[PDB]
Amino acid sequence: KPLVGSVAPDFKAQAVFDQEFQEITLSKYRGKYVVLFFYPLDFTFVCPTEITAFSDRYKEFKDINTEVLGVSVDSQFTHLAWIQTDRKEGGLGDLAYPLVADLKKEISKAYGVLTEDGISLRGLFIIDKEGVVQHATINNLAFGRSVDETKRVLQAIQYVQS
Amino acid sequence: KPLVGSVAPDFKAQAVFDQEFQEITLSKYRGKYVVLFFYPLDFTFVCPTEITAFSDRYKEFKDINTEVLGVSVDSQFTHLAWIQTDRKEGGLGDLAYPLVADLKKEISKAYGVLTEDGISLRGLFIIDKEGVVQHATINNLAFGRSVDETKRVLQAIQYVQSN
Amino acid sequence: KPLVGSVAPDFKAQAVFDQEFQEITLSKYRGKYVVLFFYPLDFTFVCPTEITAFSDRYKEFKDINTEVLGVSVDSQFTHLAWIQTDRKEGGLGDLAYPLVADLKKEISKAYGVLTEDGISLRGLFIIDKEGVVQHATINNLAFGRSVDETKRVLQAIQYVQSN
Amino acid sequence: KPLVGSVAPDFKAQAVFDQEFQEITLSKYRGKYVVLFFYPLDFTFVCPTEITAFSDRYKEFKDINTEVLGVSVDSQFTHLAWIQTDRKEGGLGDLAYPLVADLKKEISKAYGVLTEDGISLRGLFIIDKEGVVQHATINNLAFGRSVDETKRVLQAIQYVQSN
Amino acid sequence: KPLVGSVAPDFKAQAVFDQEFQEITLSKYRGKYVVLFFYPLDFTFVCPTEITAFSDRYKEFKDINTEVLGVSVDSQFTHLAWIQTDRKEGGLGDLAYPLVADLKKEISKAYGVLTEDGISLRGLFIIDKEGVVQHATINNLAFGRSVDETKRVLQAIQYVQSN
Amino acid sequence: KPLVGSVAPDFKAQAVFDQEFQEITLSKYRGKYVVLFFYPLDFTFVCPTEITAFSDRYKEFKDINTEVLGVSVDSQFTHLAWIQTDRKEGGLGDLAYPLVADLKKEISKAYGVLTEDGISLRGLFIIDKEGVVQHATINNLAFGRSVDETKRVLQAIQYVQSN
Amino acid sequence: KPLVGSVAPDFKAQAVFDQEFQEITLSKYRGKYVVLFFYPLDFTFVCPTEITAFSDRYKEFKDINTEVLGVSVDSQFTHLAWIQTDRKEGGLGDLAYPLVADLKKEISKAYGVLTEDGISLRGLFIIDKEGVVQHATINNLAFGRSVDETKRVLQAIQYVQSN
Amino acid sequence: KPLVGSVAPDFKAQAVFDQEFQEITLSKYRGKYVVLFFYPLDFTFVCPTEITAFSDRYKEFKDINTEVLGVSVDSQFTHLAWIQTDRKEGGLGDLAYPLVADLKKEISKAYGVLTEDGISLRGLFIIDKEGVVQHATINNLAFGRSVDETKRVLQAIQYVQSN
Amino acid sequence: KPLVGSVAPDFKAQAVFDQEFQEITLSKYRGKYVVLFFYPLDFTFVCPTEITAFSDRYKEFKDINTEVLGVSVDSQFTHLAWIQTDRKEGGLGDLAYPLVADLKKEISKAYGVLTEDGISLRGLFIIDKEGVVQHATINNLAFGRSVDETKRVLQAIQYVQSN
Amino acid sequence: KPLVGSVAPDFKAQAVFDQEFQEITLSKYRGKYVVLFFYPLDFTFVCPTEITAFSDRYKEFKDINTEVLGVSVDSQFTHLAWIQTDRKEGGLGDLAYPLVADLKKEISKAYGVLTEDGISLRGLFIIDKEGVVQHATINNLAFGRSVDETKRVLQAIQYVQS
Repeated sequence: KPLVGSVAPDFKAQAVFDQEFQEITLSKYRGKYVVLFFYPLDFTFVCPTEITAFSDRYKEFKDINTEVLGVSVDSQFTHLAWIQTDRKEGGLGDLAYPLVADLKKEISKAYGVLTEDGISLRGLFIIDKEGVVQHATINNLAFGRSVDETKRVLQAIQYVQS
Repeated sequence: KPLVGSVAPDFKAQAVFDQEFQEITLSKYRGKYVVLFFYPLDFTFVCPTEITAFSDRYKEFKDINTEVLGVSVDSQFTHLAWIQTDRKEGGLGDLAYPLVADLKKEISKAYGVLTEDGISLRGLFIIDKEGVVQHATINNLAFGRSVDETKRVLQAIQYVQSN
Repeated sequence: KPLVGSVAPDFKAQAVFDQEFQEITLSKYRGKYVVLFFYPLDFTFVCPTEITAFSDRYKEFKDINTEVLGVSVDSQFTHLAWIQTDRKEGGLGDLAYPLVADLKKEISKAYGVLTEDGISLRGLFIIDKEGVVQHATINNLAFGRSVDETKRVLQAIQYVQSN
Repeated sequence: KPLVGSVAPDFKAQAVFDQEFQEITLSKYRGKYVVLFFYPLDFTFVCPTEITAFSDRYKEFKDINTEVLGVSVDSQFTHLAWIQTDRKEGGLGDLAYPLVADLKKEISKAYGVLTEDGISLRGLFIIDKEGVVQHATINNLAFGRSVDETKRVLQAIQYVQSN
Repeated sequence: KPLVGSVAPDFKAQAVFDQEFQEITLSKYRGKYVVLFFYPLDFTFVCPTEITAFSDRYKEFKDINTEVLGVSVDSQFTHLAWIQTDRKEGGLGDLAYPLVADLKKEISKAYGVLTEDGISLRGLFIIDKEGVVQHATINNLAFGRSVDETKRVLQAIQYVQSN
Repeated sequence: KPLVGSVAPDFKAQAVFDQEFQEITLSKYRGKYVVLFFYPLDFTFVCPTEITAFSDRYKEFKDINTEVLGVSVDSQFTHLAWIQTDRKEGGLGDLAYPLVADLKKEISKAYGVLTEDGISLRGLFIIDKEGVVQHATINNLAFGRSVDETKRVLQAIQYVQSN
Repeated sequence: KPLVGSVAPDFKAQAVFDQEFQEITLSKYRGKYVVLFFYPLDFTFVCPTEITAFSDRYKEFKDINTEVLGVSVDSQFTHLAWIQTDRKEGGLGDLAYPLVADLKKEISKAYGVLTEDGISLRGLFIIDKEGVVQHATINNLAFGRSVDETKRVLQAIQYVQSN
Repeated sequence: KPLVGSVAPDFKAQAVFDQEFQEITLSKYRGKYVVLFFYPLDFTFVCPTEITAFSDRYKEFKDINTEVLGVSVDSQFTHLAWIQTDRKEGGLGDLAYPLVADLKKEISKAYGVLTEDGISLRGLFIIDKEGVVQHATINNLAFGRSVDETKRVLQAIQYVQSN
Repeated sequence: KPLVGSVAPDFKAQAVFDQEFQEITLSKYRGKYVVLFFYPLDFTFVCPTEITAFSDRYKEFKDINTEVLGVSVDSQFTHLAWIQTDRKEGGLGDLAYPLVADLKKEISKAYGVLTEDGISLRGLFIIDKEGVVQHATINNLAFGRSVDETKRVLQAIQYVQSN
Repeated sequence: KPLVGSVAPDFKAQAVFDQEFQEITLSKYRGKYVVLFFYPLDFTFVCPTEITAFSDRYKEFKDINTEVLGVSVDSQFTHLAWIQTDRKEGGLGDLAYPLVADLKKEISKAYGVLTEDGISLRGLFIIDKEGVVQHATINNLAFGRSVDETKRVLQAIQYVQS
């Protein structure tokens, strides 16, 4: 019954990568660890430090066979405009990993983070090479996601599986 | 059964007038005519002629007791960011009328224009002073909708409701 | 769920063409664009401009690979008596395209335009060569249908479906 | 269970009488006998003697406290055009009794005469002063209705109910 | 849905013919017309002319390839005692055609003539050579049925079905 | 669950008594014993001694405060014709007690004696002063019922219910 | 529906015969008539003449190809103790036919004689050589069963089935 | 769900005490401990030690505020015949406590010990003063019930329910 | 229905023999007798006499072809920690037999000894060589169960299954 | 639908505190923050550092109006024996906060951490003064719970609510 310990619900969605549109399938990433995270909405007045921190430190995750995937319920087109908007004027700047458009709210619903208001909560899941969910962190409010702690829990999971 | 002829499904939703957020309610427009239109998505590579041409001629609609309302399934923050982008680099510029945020997709649903993809088709309904839908234009593809033609239909409707 | 952007409901019905009874199947028009319109009742005191305008201008539509079909819930025999009544004495005159009998109301119901009175609303549907609805105009009340506006929307649908 | 022996299903409908539209309620004929008959369609090539024979002899029913109501699934507007067409050219000529429009097909259905084709069978029904159905004659095919035999049954119901 | 126009419900029941008990199957009359009639009860005080008139004129039906069957909800034994009572003392006298016993009331029910009192109305059905019901007359009271009118209707149906 | 031991299902039905039609209600015999019996049909070739033996000895039952009722599924009219046929010619002759018509077959059904052929078995029920069933005999064929044994059983029940 | 006229419900049960336990199957008596009777309880203060009269006269049934089976809801062990008690002290004495234990109450229930108290009513049933129930007598109360009248019915069923 | 530790199902039943019939209600024993035991059948060839041992030693149980009730599915009349049979001739003799008739099997079913054979298993239940089951011993087969062991478990239940 | 007499519900669960973990399966004991007992909880202030006295005399059970199995709803790690605690400070010391861990509570459920509190009552079942439950002792409260008495019942059972 | 953001399912259960048995009701703690955590089972061979770390540092949570509650599905009696077993021999040693007995598995089921094997997963929830769940961390495997990070997320929630 619990999402942690079970096989990660698969998905096919539009994403922006290297400022172009492509189709992403979660199970195409098997053989690799995935850090899948949800944030409510693009173009808010909340500083997007939860997305940009992972972009600036993306190299540390590639170098340990981890991909990173960000998800909100905004369209591929909203993601792309937010990525081409500078950090200084409320944007994201270039982004090193895919930003997923959950336009039908099926990914947020499947992972248990969709609220009645039509947006996901703040939430992170670490998925193993065989596609099993080994960790979930879910936040009702905007405070720090520590990138140091995300990486610690992820190295703790790699250690225990080898 | 049919939407045209029936009383307009009501909705309470967030919107953007004058670069501020406000809750708007359809029924709080009874005694004005409403041009309610839907479009797929903010920030597309489709030129937003449909939205901007209504803005640029809004004067004419104010002047025959009519409100204009656009809707998509995008958030209210997305609407503000598209309004605050200049037309020259893919935006709307200042919008003379509320742009409604169907974020839950419930307005599109109740008007029969939500698709399997999670976005609305291009559709325009005309709602009269009493709230009853008198007209619907629904388009699958992008092609310059005639504001001249929309306005003709609004006047023919206005003409027949005073005779 | 939306009619527009889905495959047009097929139908097999009696119609009047060149003053004779004929079986019409919508899907036999695949390869051609179809302007399919609905009006309420034959032999009313409303001028039938929305039907004679398409007759006089039929050539403009045939020259861009387009059939026209009008539909009411009246019988085929009612249609033929209305076609053989002159425009002078309240009728249609000679008509250049088929007029369809929706006598069971199955067509009006499946296109979303059957009222609880047992008649269709005033409605227009453009259907492409592969049998998909691209456009829908539905009116509660009688005014002009602009044949200019129909031709515009049709030709914009034709231009978009090459490029 | 059987229609004959039970209280005639009431209807409110449009009718043509003295070339004008009016609302008929079957229950406002209590106090009078009603001959209620159904025929399939207006403007066919079947000679309408089932309607015209009753009209031509209508004084004979009026003078024995009897109304005649004819019914088909055509509109008020088709009924008027048929009444205003001369017998010589396939019309009815002036009609002496109301012609009822069963546009929704609810009267045909309640009287068990609606076919899968959306038209009624030929049927006649005699309804008494208290609105009970005393007689039904139902025909799959077209041949002469004897007005003399209809009147024989009518007067036999009158004679039995006098005693 | 209407009985008239559809295949006659078949039955296998006891009958009295030529003062003897036999089993009658309706479908074994395929190739002949059938006048099937229903009356309420044997041994009432209503003079039975609706039965005996057909007996006395049976040869006229037999000469146009038509069988006559009478049905009530009484037993074959009640039928035989009634047939063997003289007309002076209340009975039928010899009967030239089968009198069918609908003891389980199934035939009355299937033809739509069974009342809540457990008896049939007075009812008459003309069934063609293929077993389709072409005509029904149904009376709530003893008004008198005309053998001449039955015979005229039957010959009209035979005339129509050869042309 | 067993009928014997429980309150007799009440009935209101037509009967023939003293050559006249009257309505019989079982519960109106409260205060008296009832021999209720059922036989299949009137006017059969089985000699009716099961009915006439009780007629000829009725005074014996009346003198011990007991009514006799006979029931079949035949009409009151069939009952009266049978009562008015002499015993030599197949009938009952005068009958001293009511012969009840179970025309809707409800009484046969409630007492558990209705067969699939739409007739009752031969059955006899003794019902006491409070309306409770104390005895049943039920025969599949005409074996002969003994009035002496019926009478012995009745007096045994009367003897037991006073001590 | 009725038990009488239908194939006797089969049972497999323990019985006492010649003071020993054995399994009885009702269907192994095909070829023979069976008188099957039910009584409430063993060891009551009601004189058991309903059981002992049949035993004392058992040769008379055996010599007309008839078995006698008595049934109650008591156990095989209670039946044996009752058979081994002298008549003088409330027993049966030696019994000439099997006494069947309806310990689960399934036989009482299948024969419609089980009361809400968990015992059977007094009932007798005659079953023929093919295992059809031809006769049933059911009693709410205790009085003399005439063995002569049981034998009269038995032999009447034998005589009717010989012909 | 468990019987043990829940309130004992109440029951109202016929029993035999001091050779007379008495109505026993389990809940009238509130204020006293109850040893309630079940055995299969009276008058078997098994020695009834599990019942005579409790009789001889009844005083030991009454002196610690404890009633005893034995239960079988046999009738009260069966019980009395078994009590009035000497131990020498296969019986109980004089019995110091009530023996209960579970004739409808309702008691055996509600204590969980009714087999599909229609008899109870060998079972024992100790019930405290407030009507709660504290103990259950259930055996498939016949051996000793140790009255020493019952008395032990009872007195340990009594000692625990002070302290 | 009842557990005693029926085949023992099987279970696959973790256990503790010789201070190691092993999966045990009831049915892999067929051809030995099993004493299966349940107790509420590990590490209570109740002296574990029931568990230790069976250990201390296990020799006697090994010697008459019998296994012992204790069960509670506690984890297998809890069982090891209670076994590895000396009797003097609240523990079991070395246990001569498997101690089963009903962690999912499914064994207790299937044996009818799970309470609303989530723990088993004190219960003992004896299962024979073929797997059929022949005995059940169920206790609500804590009182020294007699190992002498349990063993007597196991031998009586053993005695009867060789005769 | 999501447990984070919603009102915390209330419970009444047996617990051990100061080595005695008492009844705990979660809603008796309203007016205070609660850190409610689940661990699989008592008396395992896994070092219980996830329980003892919070016991040793309990004072830091009392001093910021937080109570701590540990839950497994073992009985009140199993908890007490584990608490009176020394750390050196696989026990817990004295314990500064209640250890809850979820004997019927109703608390584990309500919080979404009960597996099919009859035990909770490793999981932590921070509940606000008004009884709303503002955080969830759920782990499929035994690695570090950081007490430093638990306290950071908890101080982040206090900050944002005042």
